[PDB]
Amino acid sequence: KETAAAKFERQHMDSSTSAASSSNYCNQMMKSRNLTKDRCKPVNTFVHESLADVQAVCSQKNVACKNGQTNCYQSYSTMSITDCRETGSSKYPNCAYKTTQANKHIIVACEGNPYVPVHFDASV
Ligand SMILES: Nc1ccn([C@@H]2O[C@H](COP(=O)(O)O)[C@@H](O)[C@H]2O)c(=O)n1
Repeated sequence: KETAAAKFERQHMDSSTSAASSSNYCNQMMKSRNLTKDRCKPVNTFVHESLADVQAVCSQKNVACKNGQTNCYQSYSTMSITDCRETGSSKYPNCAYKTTQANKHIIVACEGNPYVPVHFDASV
């Protein structure tokens, strides 16, 4: 299919832009990264930092994942992120999302060799 590291990049990386501008950013990106394909994914975060800066988080602050696993890492500083949340009215296949741009720390789960991000856990 897609490796776990490639799937994480397709779903969460957006380094071409420094930040979301229109309230339309999430509807466009969720569609173009195929996250509304079989359903509307309810929550998805896009990170506007270089891939290298996000991968560096795997060697930063070790914290437990929401699942109780302990291979989660929190970035020491904040990063530009865009939170995409499905609206209460949205209905597959007419998926609608609310866009929220912010600067927060991210929490990612890392794995393999090289040890890289394979899952976006939360933003704080
Ligand atoms: N702040 C958040 C919370 C979850 N997510 C996405 O939602 C998926 C499922 O969320 P859970 O962490 O709730 O399992 C995550 O794998 C991640 O792709 C996200 O992108 N941003």
